[PDB]
Amino acid sequence: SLTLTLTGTGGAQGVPAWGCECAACARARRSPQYRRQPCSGVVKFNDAITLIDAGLHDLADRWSPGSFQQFLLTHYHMDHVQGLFPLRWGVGDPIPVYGPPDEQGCDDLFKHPGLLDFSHTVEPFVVFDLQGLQVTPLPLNHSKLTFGYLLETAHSRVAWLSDTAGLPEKTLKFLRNNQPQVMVMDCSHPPRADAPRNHCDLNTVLALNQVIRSPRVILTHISHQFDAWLMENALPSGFEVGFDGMEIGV
Amino acid sequence: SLTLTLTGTGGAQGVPAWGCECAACARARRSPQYRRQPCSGVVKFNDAITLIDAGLHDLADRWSPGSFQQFLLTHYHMDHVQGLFPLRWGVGDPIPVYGPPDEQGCDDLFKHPGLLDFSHTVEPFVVFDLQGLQVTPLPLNHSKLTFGYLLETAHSRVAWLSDTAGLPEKTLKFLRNNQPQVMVMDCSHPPRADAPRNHCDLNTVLALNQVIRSPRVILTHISHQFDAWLMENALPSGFEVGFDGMEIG
Ligand SMILES: [Mn+2]
Ligand SMILES: [Mn+2]
Ligand SMILES: [Mn+2]
Ligand SMILES: [Mn+2]
Ligand SMILES: [Zn+2]
Ligand SMILES: [Zn+2]
Repeated sequence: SLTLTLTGTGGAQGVPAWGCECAACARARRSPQYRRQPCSGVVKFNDAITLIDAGLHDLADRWSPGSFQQFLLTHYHMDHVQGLFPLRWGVGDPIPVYGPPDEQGCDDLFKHPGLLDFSHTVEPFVVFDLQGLQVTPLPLNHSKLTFGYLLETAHSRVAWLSDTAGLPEKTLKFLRNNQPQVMVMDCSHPPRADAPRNHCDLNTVLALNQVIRSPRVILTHISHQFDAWLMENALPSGFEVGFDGMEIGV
Repeated sequence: SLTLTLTGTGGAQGVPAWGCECAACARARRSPQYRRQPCSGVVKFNDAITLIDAGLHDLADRWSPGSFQQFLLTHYHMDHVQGLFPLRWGVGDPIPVYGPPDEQGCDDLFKHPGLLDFSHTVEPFVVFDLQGLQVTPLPLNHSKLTFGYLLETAHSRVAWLSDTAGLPEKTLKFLRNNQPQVMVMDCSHPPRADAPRNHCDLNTVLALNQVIRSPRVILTHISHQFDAWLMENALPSGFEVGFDGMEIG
């Protein structure tokens, strides 16, 4: 059993954006299911649990020390690690934190890590094992050193690709050659005439999947402007928008 | 009219500390009214609202843009500013942020401030005015550049002093000479010998008030160990422990 739950599907600004009265933000206030907390996921493989990123601010209420096996981080932007701060001073055994070899980290996490063990840095395209789950780091195109991950068990493959703007060539080629059955993909922006710098727009994602050919692409890291667009425009077949609490099977 | 609310009365670790099952933490799990969120406050002077620090994670739910007048920051440790991150990308007019002239800030706040305006730096012992409220920055003893504040109206004087270990001489003397009727004070630890380095213990706060003689000292920034101690020991007359949500008029 490999499942993935999207615990947050937004960016740093979130939905609702603070004070915004656009159609998407008003909807999320009225109907909480449309709120989007910071982009993050929970992988359950057999008994083992991996927390992909740590942008939620209530992890300490969702989990106890030892109730999950490790963190897997994409990068050290605040919206992906701010949730580690209420955890580090906890009581319990060390908690492994797997992620890119970013030498600075975020604020004083590295200098004062508490129960978090950041020594578990990983390498592009070098597979590691999480309680049987095969994980491959994939370099992404972003303003910080950022890895996405291929997660594989028994030839079932899921790709976690946030945050990124149009994939590096080696990563694109690897994904084409290791076709994911499901790809969770940063698509912050509605379709644009130009590819944005740090996060994909819809047109970029469509272009990428013409090469990768994943049969199920789930868009995440959704901005309020993209939600507004989605309220009036349909996605093409094969693409769906993620939402907080979405459960993904294989 | 002047009201002060202690919206958070804990430190970075909080109460309950994650995974801790000591008497204080277990109590705070059974009864959330004993939880302590990061040290922060709200000052209301007539209609004007100042948010002191921004350690709470849900300011975006408590407030809308324009519903308060400014932030007043003591220092840029993460547990005092982490709540600004969910706000900066909002929709609204610029929000003044008053605070010490820390050149670095925290993470990328200064480079990418969004609606936050960090240009409102303040100076030790130089009074400034917030909608009629007279505010004096007071240097504190802490690992980052940190100011506490005297808040003064025609008849009332309240000091907000966190985070700090002891007080620098000029600040101590200023407080003795401008005796606060209420002093909200960092007291992270139960009575110790000696120090501590970055946050007061109870013996240090007692020593400071031997000089300042404020008639009402409210302890904040309380660690779980100090809470556990308080479950079994009384404080002297004139000292009380803050709680999240406590209102002071
Ligand atoms: Mn990022
Ligand atoms: Mn992001
Ligand atoms: Mn503090
Ligand atoms: Mn501090
Ligand atoms: Zn909006
Ligand atoms: Zn405890």
